[PDB]
Amino acid sequence: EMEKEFEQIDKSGSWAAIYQDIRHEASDFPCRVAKLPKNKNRNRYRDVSPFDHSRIKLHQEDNDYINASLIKMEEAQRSYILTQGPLPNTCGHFWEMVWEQKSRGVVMLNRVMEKGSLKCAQYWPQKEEKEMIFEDTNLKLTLISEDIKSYYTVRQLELENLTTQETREILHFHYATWPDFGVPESPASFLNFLFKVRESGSLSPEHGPVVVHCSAGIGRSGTFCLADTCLLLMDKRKDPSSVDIKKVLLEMRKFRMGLIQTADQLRFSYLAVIEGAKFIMGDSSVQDQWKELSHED
Repeated sequence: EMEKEFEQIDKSGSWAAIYQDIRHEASDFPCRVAKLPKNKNRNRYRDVSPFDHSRIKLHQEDNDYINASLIKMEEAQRSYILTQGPLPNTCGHFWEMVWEQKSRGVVMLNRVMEKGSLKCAQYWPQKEEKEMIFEDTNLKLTLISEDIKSYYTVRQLELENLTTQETREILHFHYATWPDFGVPESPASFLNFLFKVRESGSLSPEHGPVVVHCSAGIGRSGTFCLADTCLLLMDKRKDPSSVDIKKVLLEMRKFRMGLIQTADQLRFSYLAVIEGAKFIMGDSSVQDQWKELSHED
C-alpha cells in the first residue's frame, strides 16, 4: 500500500530521507552531446541535460540537439517527452520536435515569468491575428482558440510544415498556478488538470508522445508524468497495491535526470496517486468533485 507507506513516512517525518535515497540511487548516464561547446546556447540550465541514450534528435543535418528526453514507460505502455522551457533561439527546434515526433499535446506547467525571471520563451502566439513563423525550421504556428479557466488555459494551435503545406492541430495545456520548485494548490486541482489532458486524446497511443515541460523540464514535469504513469499502471490490473511509487520514479530517472526536485513534490505525487485511485477503482463521481474543488469556472 502506497497509502500505508505514505503514513509511515509522515509519522516519522522522513520525506527528506526517502527523497535523498532516490537521488542517491538514481541512474547516471552520459550527456556527451548536451555538453558539446556548440550546444551551450541550446541549454537553459548547466545542471539539467538529457542523457545521450534517451535524448530526442532533430531530423535536421545541421545540429540535431535539443534539450529533451524520451521517457518510455515500457510496462505502463505510455511515452512522454520532457524538455526545458524553450529558449529564444530554440523555439523553432521545439516545434520541429513536436512535428517530427507527431505529438498532439503540449503540457506547460510553468508561467513565462516566475519569481521575477523569464523561465521560458514566448514560443506560441497569444493573438489569433498574429501567427508565428519559425524560419530556421520552416514551420508556421497559429492560435486558433483558447479556453481560459481560473488556473489553467487550453489553447488550440495549428502547426503547419511550410515545406509540404501539411497542417496539424496541437492542444496546449497551460497550468498557471503551480509554483517553481513547489506543489499544486491541491490534489484536486492537479488531478482535474491531468484528466483534462487525458480527455483531449493527447496521451493516446495513436499520437506521438505528449510534450511536457516546465522551466528545466524535471521538477513539475516529473511530478506530472509520475502521477499519470502510476495511475495508468494501476488502471491496467485494477490493483493499487501493485504500484510502487519510488520504483516508478527511479525507472523514469533512467531516461532523464532529476525528475521530481523536492521531497515535497515526491510527497505530493503520493497524494495525487492516492486520490486518483478513487477514480481508477470505479468511483467516477470523484472527477466532478475535483472539478468543483478546483474552481475552474
